Amino acid sequence: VQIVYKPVDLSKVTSKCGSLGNIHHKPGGGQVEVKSEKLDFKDRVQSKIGSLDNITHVPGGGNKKIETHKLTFR
Amino acid sequence: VQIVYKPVDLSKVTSKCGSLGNIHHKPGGGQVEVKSEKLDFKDRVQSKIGSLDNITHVPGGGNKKIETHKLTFR
Amino acid sequence: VQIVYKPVDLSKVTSKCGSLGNIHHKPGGGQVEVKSEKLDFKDRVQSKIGSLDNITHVPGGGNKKIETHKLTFR
Amino acid sequence: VQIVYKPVDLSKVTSKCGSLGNIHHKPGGGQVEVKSEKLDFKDRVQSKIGSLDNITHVPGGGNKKIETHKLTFR
Amino acid sequence: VQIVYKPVDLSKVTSKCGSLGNIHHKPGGGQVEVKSEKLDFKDRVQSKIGSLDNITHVPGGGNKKIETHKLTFR
Amino acid sequence: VQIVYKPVDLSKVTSKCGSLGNIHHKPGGGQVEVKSEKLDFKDRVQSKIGSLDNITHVPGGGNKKIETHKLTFR
Repeated sequence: VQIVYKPVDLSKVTSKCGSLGNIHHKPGGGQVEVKSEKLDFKDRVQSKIGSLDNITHVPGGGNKKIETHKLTFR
Repeated sequence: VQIVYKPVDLSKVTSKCGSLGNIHHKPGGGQVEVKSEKLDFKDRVQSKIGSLDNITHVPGGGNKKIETHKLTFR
Repeated sequence: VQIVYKPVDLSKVTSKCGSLGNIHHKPGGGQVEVKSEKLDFKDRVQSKIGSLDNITHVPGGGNKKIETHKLTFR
Repeated sequence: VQIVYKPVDLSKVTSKCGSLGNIHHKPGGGQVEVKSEKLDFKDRVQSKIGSLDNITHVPGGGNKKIETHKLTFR
Repeated sequence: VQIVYKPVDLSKVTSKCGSLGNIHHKPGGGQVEVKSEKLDFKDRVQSKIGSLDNITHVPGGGNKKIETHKLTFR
Repeated sequence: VQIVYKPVDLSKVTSKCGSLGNIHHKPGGGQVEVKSEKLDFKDRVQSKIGSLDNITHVPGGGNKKIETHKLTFR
């Protein structure tokens, strides 16, 4: 056997922007209620129960570049 | 067997920005209620129960670059 | 067997920004209530119960670069 | 001239009630905005401008009895 | 001239009640904004501007009895 | 001239109540903003500007009895 692997990138991921400027995030309130009895959870679990949650995310550049490799072999 | 692996990057991830400027994040309140009896959790668990949570995330550049490799072999 | 591994990066992750400027994060209050009886937790567990929590995260550059390798072998 | 006035009451205003019991008043939030320039007001004025207001009025007896007289004369 | 005035009351205003009991007043939040320039007010004025206000009024008897007289004469 | 005035009351205003009991007044928060330039006020003025205000009024008997007279004469 012979194996070779060479994922070249000259990749570019880019933004020009003049001004992010006037951004008003202004949420009025709210009401949440959850009931239960028993809660089991097991192995890989991401839960939220009964959340009231506001965000304001203003990156001046948000150029995510996700990349993955797997040369699995038996 | 012979194996070779050479993921080259000349990758670039970039932002120009002039001003982040006026950003007003101004949340009014709220109300949360959770009930339960029993809560089991096991192995890998991320939980939130009964949260009220505000964020304001203003990076002047947010150019995440996630990268992963796995040359698993048997 | 022969194995070789050479993930080269000349990678770059970058931001120019002129001013982060006027940022007002101004949350009004709130109300949370959680009830339970029994809480078991085991192995790897991240929990929050009954949180009310505000953040303001203004990095002048936030260019995370996450990278991972695993040449597992048997 | 002769004038006489004798509004007799043996009036009765009444309530029996066994229990006022389970009353849940649970309003989620809201958002109000008012604009103006000039506001004049004069003589007898009752105003509200830009209100967000909740009530819960549970009298165990609410037997108002309004009564008025006026023997005006010239 | 002769004038006479004799508003008799044997009036009664009444309530029996066994229990006022479980009363939950639980308002989630909210958001108000008012703008103006000039505000004049004159003579008898009751104003509210930009209120966010909750009440819970549980009298165990609320038997108001309003009464008024005016024998005005010239 | 002769004038006479004799508003008799044997009036009664009353409440029996067994128990005022479980009363939970539990307001989550909120947000108010008022702007102006000039504020004139004159003669009899009751104002509130920019209030956020909660009450819980639990009288065990609230039997107001308002009464007024005016034998004005010229």
